[PDB]
Amino acid sequence: HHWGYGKHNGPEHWHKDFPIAKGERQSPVDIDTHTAKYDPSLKPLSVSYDQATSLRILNNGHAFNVEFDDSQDKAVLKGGPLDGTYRLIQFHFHWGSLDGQGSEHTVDKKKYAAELHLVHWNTKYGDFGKAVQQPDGLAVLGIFLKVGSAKPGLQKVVDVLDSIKTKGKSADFTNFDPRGLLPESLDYWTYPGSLTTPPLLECVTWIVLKEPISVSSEQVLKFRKLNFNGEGEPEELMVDNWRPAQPLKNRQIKASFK
Ligand SMILES: NS(=O)(=O)c1ccc(NC(=S)Nc2ccc(F)cc2)cc1
Ligand SMILES: [Zn+2]
Repeated sequence: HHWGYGKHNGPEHWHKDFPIAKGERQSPVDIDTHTAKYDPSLKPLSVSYDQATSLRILNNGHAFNVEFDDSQDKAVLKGGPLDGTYRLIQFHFHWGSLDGQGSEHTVDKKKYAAELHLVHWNTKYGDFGKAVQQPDGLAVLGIFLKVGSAKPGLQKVVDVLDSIKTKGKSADFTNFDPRGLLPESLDYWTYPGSLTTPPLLECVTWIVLKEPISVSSEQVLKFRKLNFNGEGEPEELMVDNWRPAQPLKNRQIKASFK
């Protein structure tokens, strides 16, 4: 697999190796805020990150992932649309070459500068690899980023990026608290979807927060200094690593709020 985000290997090409790219529950999607309906059946959302144990940060050639110890129930997501318990495994971002693009989900066609994805797997399936084969295997918490004031809780991530510039580089990243990446409100939209990168598996319950977080121009500029390429290869800046909105088809987006 040589997929990426370029003209020659980007989202318009993915279907050839991954035919589910044209499936019935692909992500991301545009969230039409007028058509999303308030759902009183949604239980309260519970984000329990007090015991989260970060381990490492990795440039995987597509984004960077902050990885967690998921060998026990240390950082979990429950409630909302979810049945049972979902364990945090990693977070990553998608972002643009400029501040007017970068998010995967859109809100009434508005694109944000970036989007954070906190990835969790359903513990009833035992491991991540088994969970991704199930329709209710993952829950991804999506948070929009807009450019304005700096996000203090992001700065530790920004400051380590110089050490993982190129594909395959990693750095120890212990003691990072993901609580510092959340907005105040947990109001959200939810719908059934997919991974937004190959293999595009239709295993995700998406939970997209309504309230963006603010980050500074300086913070996002540092994301844009990363490289898709490996060390000693021609430089290709890691920007515009987002998939565009996909057809909603036979899905409804539910709102947790009135
Ligand atoms: N952008 S996203 O939808 O949140 C997203 C979240 C997670 C992943 N894949 C990961 S962590 N590894 C993986 C490896 C082998 C598989 F067969 C399936 C997934 C991709 C996209
Ligand atoms: Zn993602």
